[PDB]
Amino acid sequence: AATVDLRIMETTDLHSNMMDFDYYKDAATEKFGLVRTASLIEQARAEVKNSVLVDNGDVIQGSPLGDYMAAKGLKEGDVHPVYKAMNTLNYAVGNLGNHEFNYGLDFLHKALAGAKFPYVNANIIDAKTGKPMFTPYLIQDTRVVDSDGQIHTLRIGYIGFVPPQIMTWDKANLNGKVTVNDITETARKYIPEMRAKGADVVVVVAHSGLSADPYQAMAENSVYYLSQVPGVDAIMFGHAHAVFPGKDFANIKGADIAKGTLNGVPAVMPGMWGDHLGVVDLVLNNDSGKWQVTQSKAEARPIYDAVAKKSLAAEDGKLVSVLKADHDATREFVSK
Ligand SMILES: [Mn+2]
Ligand SMILES: [Mn+2]
Repeated sequence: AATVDLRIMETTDLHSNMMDFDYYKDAATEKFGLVRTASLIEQARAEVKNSVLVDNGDVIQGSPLGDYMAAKGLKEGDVHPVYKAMNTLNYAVGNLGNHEFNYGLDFLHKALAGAKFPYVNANIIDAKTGKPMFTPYLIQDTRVVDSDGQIHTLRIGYIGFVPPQIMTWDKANLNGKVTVNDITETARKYIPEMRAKGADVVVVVAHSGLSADPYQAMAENSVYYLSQVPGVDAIMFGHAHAVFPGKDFANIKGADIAKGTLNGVPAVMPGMWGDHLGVVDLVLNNDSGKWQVTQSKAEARPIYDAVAKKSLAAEDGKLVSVLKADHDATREFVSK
């Protein structure tokens, strides 16, 4: 009769903002940057015994560092600066966002190969074979400790999703090479497979926003429908660049903004560019023979207090150090 606490943390829509630096203003900021969101990560890890960290994608594109690296290109064996940073943070898994496709599939494969953590995506299919182009889900053996100090191997399943709209947004890069299936339909079909293979917890990492529209296949923003799929234990999301739980979502049926649940499922969307860290806390109990979630909550933790005008997250010294060369090159690139 063990009780386990599990914390799941999430970065989303970093958009290659590794540095807390605005290259157009050519000046530092306290408002965004992974180097600051890393302080929120370290703090959240220290508050608990058991934790895991995921990235929700839209990470290799969308700021000058990204622009610089796209223009520079990647040769075989190169490590993209976002992974130079993220490889030090012990991510459990990465998910693909729509902007990961903006520079073509070759560029993407080379970029992902530099990550020292696995990537998932379940809904993109190789047009040549009918096989998922990527690993659709990961079941990861995770060492955890219960409330009595007893150690267990928890089998945590992670499954990732991208908007089907990449077929439009990146038509030139993707047309004839891949197709993309409906998010909810893909979740419904894989979750039973994952449970049959021994997943104890199922973590959806969805690069997709939240909408109250009635379900329709190929919906870009599918988090509502995901929250109704049996066996979903948590939803780590993004794409919308908004904050959940939060007031923007007060009018959605089954959204408990105080708890951070959507139809009883903990869910979090931590804004954009590293300006929040997503934090889901689950309570698990195995006294029925299976691990079951008995309590859950979620919040998005800001790096900056907007009312009080103060930072809540220091600039991480070591990451700045790792990024130094690429930061200078980025300053170079923007001036040229
Ligand atoms: Mn985005
Ligand atoms: Mn996006």
